[PDB]
Amino acid sequence: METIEGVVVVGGGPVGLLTALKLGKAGVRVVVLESEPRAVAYMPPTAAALDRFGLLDDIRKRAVWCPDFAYRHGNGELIAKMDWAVLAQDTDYPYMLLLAQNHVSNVIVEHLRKLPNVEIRWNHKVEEIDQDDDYVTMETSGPAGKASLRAKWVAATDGARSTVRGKIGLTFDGITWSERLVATNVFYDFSLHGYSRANFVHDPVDWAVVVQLDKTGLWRVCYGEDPDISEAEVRRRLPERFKRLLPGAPTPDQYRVDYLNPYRVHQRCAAEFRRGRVILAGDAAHATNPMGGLGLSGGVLDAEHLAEALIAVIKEGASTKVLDEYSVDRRKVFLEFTSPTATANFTWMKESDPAQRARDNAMFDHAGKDLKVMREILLDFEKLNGRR
Repeated sequence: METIEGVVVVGGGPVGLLTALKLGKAGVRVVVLESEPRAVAYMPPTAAALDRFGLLDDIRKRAVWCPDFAYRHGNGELIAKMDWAVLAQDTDYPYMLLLAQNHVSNVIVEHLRKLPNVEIRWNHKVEEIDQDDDYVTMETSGPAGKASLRAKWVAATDGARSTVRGKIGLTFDGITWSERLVATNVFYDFSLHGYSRANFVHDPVDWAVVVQLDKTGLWRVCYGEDPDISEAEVRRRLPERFKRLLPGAPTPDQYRVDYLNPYRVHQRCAAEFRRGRVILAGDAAHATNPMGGLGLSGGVLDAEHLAEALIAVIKEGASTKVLDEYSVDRRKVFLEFTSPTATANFTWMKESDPAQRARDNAMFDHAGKDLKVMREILLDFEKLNGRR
């Protein structure tokens, strides 16, 4: 029985990798267990956190620089443009960065690879987990077969229920399923037709998120479709849907669909973010409305705080009260800011009452024209920091 006098991080998404990164940089011994939707937008407080991790330069080189985001009607007409530059006196990072999760993960891997105290186990999954007073014990399956592992502390970061999160007996509350969404990746020059790099389209039927994924010119278009039909019928309907979702009403030859996936997600929030020596972060702890949550995962600031707390315990002899302050603070951010904001944004996006829509359009229009009010709204993202 291999024993790790340090931390085991289960899940090699960005949140897991970041957690390992900051731990590893402080000398803590870390073993990451990676195994097999995606979050792609970084707001200013998140960019500030990435600078502290030392990752912002390498990320800025790959990311799509996004100075503004737009609200639009279903005919593509502009409702309001929010310009991050209005924050140039408030932050060193007055912009949004857009990048697909896999590219972010590859950057973070290159930095971990310079830390000999950090080891990554590819495609190792956690089949069983339990703890006692001293250690967390895990049963793992990898390409080598079954094996056993124990660690002082475990940080679980992965969303599936089959993983650690649904094996330590935590309550999950706020559980709501989504309607049927379709995520597509498209090669279409949206910007040639007046779109911004990130766009919220507000329409009772043809609402959508349109946001750029990487520097190849691939874009993500998320929209709603009838939940009763087969995946085959979804694909058959797309051409006709794109005549409205894409500006200029293109015909099939003007664009290329690289990926198409219907899906549904559960919102949820764990009752407590820690159970003994196991601590949750990111997608293992909570999930926000998928369609209103752009830039609101909280994953990066989760990871920063979690690693700061574990360093204090392991390297500095602090009591585990810091791990409890972590749980309370991040859970407050989700409950009182992130979740409600994502739910409000989605409610505005799909409103069907013509009188409420006009009230909503006037509000966005005004936020777009009065730069002081645009400023106030954009500054609200600083609540991702919580009270730390």
